[PDB]
Amino acid sequence: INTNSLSLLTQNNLNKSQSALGTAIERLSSGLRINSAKDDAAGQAI
Amino acid sequence: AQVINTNSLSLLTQNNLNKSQSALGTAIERLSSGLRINSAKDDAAGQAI
Repeated sequence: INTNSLSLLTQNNLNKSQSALGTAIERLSSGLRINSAKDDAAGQAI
Repeated sequence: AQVINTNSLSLLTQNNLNKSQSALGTAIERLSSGLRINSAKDDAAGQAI
């Protein structure tokens, strides 16, 4: 065995978690639910 | 509801306070001047007659 495929799996999960973490921090900082275009276009326009 | 960007209740109260101030000022001016009419606003026919 050259590599721990389960370690690679864990890395994927790590990024998965971090993305939502960063999103929550974004919203906390801005005091808003929407900070970018790809949050909700209809909400932004309205 | 846990948001800070704008505190709705505050503005609501501000509107009510502005209403109160307008009414209070009108009433105090009426009392002080002793009339009912201090401007064209009060009564058109009243002023004319």
